[PDB]
Amino acid sequence: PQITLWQRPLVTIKIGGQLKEALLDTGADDTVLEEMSLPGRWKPKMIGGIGGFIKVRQYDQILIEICGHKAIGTVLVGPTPVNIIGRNLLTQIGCTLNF
Amino acid sequence: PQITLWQRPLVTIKIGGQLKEALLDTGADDTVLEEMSLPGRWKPKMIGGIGGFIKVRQYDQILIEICGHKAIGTVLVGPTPVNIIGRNLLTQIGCTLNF
Ligand SMILES: CC(C)CN(C[C@@H](O)[C@H](Cc1ccccc1)NC(=O)O[C@H]1CO[C@H]2OCC[C@H]21)S(=O)(=O)c1ccc(C(N)=O)cc1
Repeated sequence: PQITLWQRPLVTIKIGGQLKEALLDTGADDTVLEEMSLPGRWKPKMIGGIGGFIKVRQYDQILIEICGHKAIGTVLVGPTPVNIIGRNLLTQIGCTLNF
Repeated sequence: PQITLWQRPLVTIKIGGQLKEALLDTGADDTVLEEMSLPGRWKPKMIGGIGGFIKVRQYDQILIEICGHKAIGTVLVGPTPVNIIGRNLLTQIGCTLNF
């Protein structure tokens, strides 16, 4: 799809067998999801954004279907206010910015 | 232009007579720039992101040229780690997401 930006670019994702909504976020390097149950082992990490930092669990090689496009990569899990799909996954689904 | 997302989508902006680089950020509702000198009146606001909230100064009707495309809108100024161009301005320069 082409998506205009008059509203938040929210899409449905399927991850770890669960359905969620997440924001297509070109300002995020990596994908960050609110606390949820995920299969893997994981590694502790810190990520920083606008108002400081949060602690996340880093899960590698996780499958996500983003509007019915499959991608596999790193997902960070933690106390983000919003599920964010970052460039690490956007590149796999062929997402570009056009102006 | 069309912009792929293998690297951060940084563009040059001209604002307040100054040249800066900023991230085209579909995950941001509003535009947030690091501390800089801007002409005019402004109103205190707080905005929240990944790790909490920062206090910003809200400037309305500010002119920005983003890759040589002119837009006028709200610009928030404050301790963001990176200059961010948000959807409030992305819509004016005709920016879309495509996959
Ligand atoms: C500040 C940018 C450069 C990085 N962020 C991505 C942004 O798009 C971030 C995504 C987001 C976070 C919290 C709530 C809602 C949206 N946008 C965001 O901070 O936007 C600000 C300004 O505009 C406002 O609307 C949304 C909340 C407000 S981030 O903090 O969420 C982030 C940081 C690090 C990483 C990482 N290590 O991969 C991933 C994402």
